[PDB]
Amino acid sequence: PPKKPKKPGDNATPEKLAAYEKELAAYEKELAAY
Repeated sequence: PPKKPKKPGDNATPEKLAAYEKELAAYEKELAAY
């Protein structure tokens, strides 16, 4: 099963938000594939 990325709170900078978006998209892609 694909990894679920930890939803970032206030302690997050735009780069980690973008990273989260990539990992979240990846999560959706891999979950779709599964």
